[PDB]
Amino acid sequence: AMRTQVSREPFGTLDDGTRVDRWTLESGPAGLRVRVLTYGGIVQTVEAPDRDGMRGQLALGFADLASYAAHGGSYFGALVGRYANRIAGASFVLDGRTDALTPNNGRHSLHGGPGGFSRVVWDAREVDGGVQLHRVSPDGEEGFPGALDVRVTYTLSAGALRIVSCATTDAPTVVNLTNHTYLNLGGDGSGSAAGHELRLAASRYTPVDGTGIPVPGAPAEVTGTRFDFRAARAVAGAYDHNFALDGGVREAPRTVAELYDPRSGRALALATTEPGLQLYTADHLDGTLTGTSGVPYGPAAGLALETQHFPDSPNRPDFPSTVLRPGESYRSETVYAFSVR
Repeated sequence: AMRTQVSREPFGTLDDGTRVDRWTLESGPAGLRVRVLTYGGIVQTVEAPDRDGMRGQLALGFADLASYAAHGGSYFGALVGRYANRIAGASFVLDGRTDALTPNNGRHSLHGGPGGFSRVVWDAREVDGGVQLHRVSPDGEEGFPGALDVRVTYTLSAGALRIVSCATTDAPTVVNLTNHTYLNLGGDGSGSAAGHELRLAASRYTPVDGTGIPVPGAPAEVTGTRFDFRAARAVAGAYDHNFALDGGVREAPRTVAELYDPRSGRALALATTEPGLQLYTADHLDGTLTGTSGVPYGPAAGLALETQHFPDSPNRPDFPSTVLRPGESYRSETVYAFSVR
């Protein structure tokens, strides 16, 4: 392995004039190049070699800041918070108190609200092997109680990108942070990713109603259903579903997903501490947005594998708790390890 090179350059200004920087993490031709924006903690690009050793850009994204500012609805590459995915009715109860959120997804709250973590600028500083983003989300931001002191550290070692998210709070709150990177292992401009083979270490999933809220009941078995990825197989269909990862919440990350493109030979092993994984096949994409490789993105142009706690957890005490209290430390860790076959 070669030493990770870290550099920072201006990436432009938001409409309100806020400056945004782009951090580049580079581990050489046999490794990766990853670029991260201080805006929304966005992973703008991920480049990795194919089986012939040729570097290619894999993440769905845009070449320019203006596109991210204007089209945040896809959450391309985004650090998502304070609460990733949906809270039913844009409301929940915590310690006897009802919290009202902005209904930005029909009746529901999605991905932390209109001004969620993916649409604010983070402070950044260099650390060994990468960049650490830091921002305090004040008490009441998007309706969530408590000032949440958040640090998200992106580091690169050879072919593996590691993202560690840490937080503390000054009052009880809920927290569920993830990264919403979509990948096409054949390249973001290569067309559909539905031919990718996916294996998930998940024997159960979270069935939902038409608006993405989990129906009453324990996670359902995947056996006999279209959600069975226990053996590697083409993604093939449309998904926007949470899987209950075997083993639940873990103190150290373990491989929970393996994604593979037979054409290029690029492989991803995704490891996480999280109990859940949202698989989303980008079906909202309609060929109108031109991505970084200069090709308009159609449905399934990339796949998002978002490690997370389960949808609607603040309204579901049967799900692994997303509550954080003063004196406690929130920690989540996900590793994207690239290789070839």
